[PDB]
Amino acid sequence: SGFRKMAFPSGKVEGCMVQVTCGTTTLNGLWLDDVVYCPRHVICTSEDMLNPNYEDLLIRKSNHNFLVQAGNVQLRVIGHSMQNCVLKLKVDTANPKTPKYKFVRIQPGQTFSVLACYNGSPSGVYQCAMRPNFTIKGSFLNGSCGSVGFNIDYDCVSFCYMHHMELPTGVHAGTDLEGNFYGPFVDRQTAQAAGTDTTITVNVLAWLYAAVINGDRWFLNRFTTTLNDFNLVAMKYNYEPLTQDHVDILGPLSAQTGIAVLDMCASLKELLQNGMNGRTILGSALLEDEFTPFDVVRQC
Amino acid sequence: SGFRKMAFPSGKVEGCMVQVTCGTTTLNGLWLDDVVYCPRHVICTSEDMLNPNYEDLLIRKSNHNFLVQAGNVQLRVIGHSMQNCVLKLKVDTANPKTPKYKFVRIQPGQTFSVLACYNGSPSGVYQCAMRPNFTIKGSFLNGSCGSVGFNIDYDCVSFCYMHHMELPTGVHAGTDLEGNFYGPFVDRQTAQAAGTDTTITVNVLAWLYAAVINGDRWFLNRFTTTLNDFNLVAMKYNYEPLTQDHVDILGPLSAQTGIAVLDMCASLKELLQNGMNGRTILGSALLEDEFTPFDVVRQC
Repeated sequence: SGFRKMAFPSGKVEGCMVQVTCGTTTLNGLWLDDVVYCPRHVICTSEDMLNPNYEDLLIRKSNHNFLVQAGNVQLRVIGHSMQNCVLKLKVDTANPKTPKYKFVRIQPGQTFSVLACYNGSPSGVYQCAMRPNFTIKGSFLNGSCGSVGFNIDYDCVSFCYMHHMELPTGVHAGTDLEGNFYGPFVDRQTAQAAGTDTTITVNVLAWLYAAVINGDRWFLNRFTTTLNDFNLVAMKYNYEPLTQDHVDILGPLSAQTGIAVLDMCASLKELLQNGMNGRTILGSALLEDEFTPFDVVRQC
Repeated sequence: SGFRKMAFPSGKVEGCMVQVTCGTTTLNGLWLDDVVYCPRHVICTSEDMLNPNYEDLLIRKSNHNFLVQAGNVQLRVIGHSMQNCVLKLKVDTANPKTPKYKFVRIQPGQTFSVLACYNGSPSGVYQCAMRPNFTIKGSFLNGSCGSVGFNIDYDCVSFCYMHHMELPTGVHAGTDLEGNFYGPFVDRQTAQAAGTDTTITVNVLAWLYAAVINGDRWFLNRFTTTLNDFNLVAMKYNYEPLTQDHVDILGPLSAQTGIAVLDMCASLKELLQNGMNGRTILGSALLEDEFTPFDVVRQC
């Protein structure tokens, strides 16, 4: 038993991490088949970042201006193109370590594993959730841009996130692997507002289910509530609204734990209205929301 | 920036995870060169676990009683031996994916990454700390025994933990890779007392340094204290004592943050005596102790 924030094993993505250098700027890229994907602002100097015109800047770049290194081995760039906010570098060799993969755009509230990298070599891995305001609370120093996020289904890596920037507020922003940013953000150094970071309610409920399964039960009450009554209280406390879809998703936890979802919803209300009073659930003094119901089920 | 609980990339250990079956019992083993390491209680039935005599039980086992599978490929067992609480299975092929490795016994308070596995296939990875009472608070379902813990230094995997059991209290226990258990525990199904789980003080201080570096500063006071005066308060709150060794280790964080260790010690006193009052540090309502000062430095 036990319950841990767990990332997917990173070996399959590790074999895709390379170093991309363009001028004085080095970030990471994703080498899948014969294409390297990296943040387009690899072509930016620090002063370009204030207001870059990527098409004008990219015209000044040639294939030979792009140094791509996979470990110590140098790939020959034979094409370059801009997919929205991502550069696609055609290289001369297909990655023999290309895993089976797909590119996916995940929804707010979904979780993924990040392989944080520097100079194309993997440094660490951790599990993160896509905030409702389309930011992530990651750990990214200079040079980590282009590190990717992914989920794994059996033998397939689903790439869902590539990192591009830290907003002046300290939160992190990026794109899917076709380069469309999550949220209204762009790869330019300007003040950029992140939304109210509301709480992912469905994830909180799943974690309570995880807690009940792991024997933390003190927060169970015998109350119930309705879905609309609960959601009225949820908004005041900056929680995302709960939908029937979410109730549907929690069914297996509802069925496995013998605790009806609306009973579980009622317990959360009491935690919201009364705080935890310094008690803990699964070793945390806060309601945890970076576990999806799938995360809980997989681990359980 | 940002600060996350981060595990080491798991790819190098992933390539070592195999399935070991003995009778009706299946756990994981570590295939390094031509030796597979696994928990010796793979040879136990459920009823043996109550009071196993491993030498008498192992005499009844032959090399052919041990099925070892690396993915779909079957290894030929050509020798078996018991290193304390670990079985060493000599197999007929050296793992071509054996990374550079060493076996190390870590100290209480040190952290490591766990690659949780089932049927020899990696499931997830998370960062854990060795509790002062030589347990870990992991996430281990049935079949995860033999999953290993490790740190990485450049290209070398330091194996420090192999999982053997969950104590009736829900915490987890295991061995170094020569099979000597951490703590007074044995691989038998009996009530086994874990110690008072005291808090790893040096780790708490490092995380505060991580917090100050990441801009969480509200907990800084302008007080100082002495080392003995601080430790008097620490014991009452079930914190491990702070040594000069630990002060020495925190030097770089003290030097990087401009906050003297004893000033940082004084701040912790105030958090201990006053609680956090519902405020947060690095998004946590509790003092976090599963980051060593090295963990902080690496990430920073």
